[PDB]
Amino acid sequence: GMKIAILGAMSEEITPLLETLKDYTKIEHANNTYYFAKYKDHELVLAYSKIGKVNSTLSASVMIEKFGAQVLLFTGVAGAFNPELEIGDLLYATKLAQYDLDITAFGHPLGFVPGNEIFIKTDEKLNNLALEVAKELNIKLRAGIIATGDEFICDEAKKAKIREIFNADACEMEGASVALVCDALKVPCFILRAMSDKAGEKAEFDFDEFVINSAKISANFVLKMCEKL
Amino acid sequence: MKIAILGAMSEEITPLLETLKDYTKIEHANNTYYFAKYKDHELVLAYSKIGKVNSTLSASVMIEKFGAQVLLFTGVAGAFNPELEIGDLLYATKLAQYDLDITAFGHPLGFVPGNEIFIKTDEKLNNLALEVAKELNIKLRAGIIATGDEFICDEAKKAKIREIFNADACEMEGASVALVCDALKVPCFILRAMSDKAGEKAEFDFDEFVINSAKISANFVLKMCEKL
Ligand SMILES: CSC[C@H]1CN(Cc2c[nH]c3c(N)ncnc23)C[C@@H]1O
Ligand SMILES: CSC[C@H]1CN(Cc2c[nH]c3c(N)ncnc23)C[C@@H]1O
Repeated sequence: GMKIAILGAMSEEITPLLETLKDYTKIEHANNTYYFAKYKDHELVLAYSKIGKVNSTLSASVMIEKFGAQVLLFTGVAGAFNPELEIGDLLYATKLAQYDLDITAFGHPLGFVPGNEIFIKTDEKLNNLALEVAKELNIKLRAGIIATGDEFICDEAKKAKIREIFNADACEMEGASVALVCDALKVPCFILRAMSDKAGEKAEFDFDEFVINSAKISANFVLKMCEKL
Repeated sequence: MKIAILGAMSEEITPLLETLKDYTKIEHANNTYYFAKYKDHELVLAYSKIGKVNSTLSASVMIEKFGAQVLLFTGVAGAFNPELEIGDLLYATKLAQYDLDITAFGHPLGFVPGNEIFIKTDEKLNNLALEVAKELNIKLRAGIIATGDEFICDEAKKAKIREIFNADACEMEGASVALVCDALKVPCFILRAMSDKAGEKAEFDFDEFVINSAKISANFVLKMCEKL
């Protein structure tokens, strides 16, 4: 069977999986811990990267280049931009951009550097698998664009600008970087986020209130996807 | 030992490929990685493409896939310290990500849990650079570099980042590369030659001086390879 990596950013996003698995082997590498487990006869490597683009890029690269993961599922929470999203709602990214990658001084569009794309796509077959799981389990699942950058967004004006430029439905600090790594290394990637907040005024309070539960929702979903891989 | 030499742009690495003359290349991770022998060292070289994610990926690939045991970063930067002139060399003692921001939760700018604000480079490589600078009569300054995913060309932003971090220069790849190297237990050296002063019209100075400043930095890191 295919070797699966499951990646989140924070302990809250991955600990629910570790608790469900119960039995696993911990390996210290890249100033972090990587967890190795067998789930319903699937070989898994799991980790939380620590927050942000650099940490999540490094973890995705380690999971693939060092440990040989063949498919990568990202699980965690996000800030909702689309007004139809509520706290706890699941969104998978069809494509992702880095909103804070800015060499626009040279005439490039926001989010662009030479040699790369503005938007990185996720894997079609994995996205269709997620739609099958959502139907099976009667779980509401939305498709959308995720905007990634190294700021916790809690500002209606910033939210509005990023939504306008990229038609983004949510924001977070790891998806586009993870997707870029997977695309570069020819590994199918799936990015799932459960909303923890609405990325506006007082979003830090909502994040703290809802991160634990929203993280569990996304974590459970990706574990169910593993069963179809 | 196996040595990685990494830049962000073609201009930062092509001067080394011209000097080395003979090299092989492998296509991997949506990039090209170059391989050559130099003074009893296998070198692996690349330009990452611009910014934090691209440079993180290349550093990780060079170490995890191609087995680099030391990494030298070479390229250009925007000067913040008023004593720096275009063309001057600066090596980083430590670096921060000025645009890594979870300050809503009370943390300082540049901090996320599990990491520190500043990431250090390797003391022994830095001391080797001082020896090379002494030997070659090259002026070399030590300082703090602030890294982020924006080209800085605004006097107010320059001043803010300089004040918060006491940064001597800015760029878009150093802190990320240094973090990867530190995490993977690989000694890292970050060298930059100034291409601009990161204020008004910095985009025009950058275009004018990138080629020459890139050559200055490149030459220096190759001289370091002789003493390793
Ligand atoms: C403690 S920093 C937030 C952590 C959880 N992440 C996802 C996220 C939820 N709400 C967000 C928002 N308003 N702005 C940016 N990111 C997010 C990213 C980071 O790992
Ligand atoms: C075409 S984008 C600029 C490329 C060269 N870089 C170093 C650099 C020089 N001057 C800088 C400045 N004012 N602001 C940020 N970065 C730099 C980073 C990027 O690879």
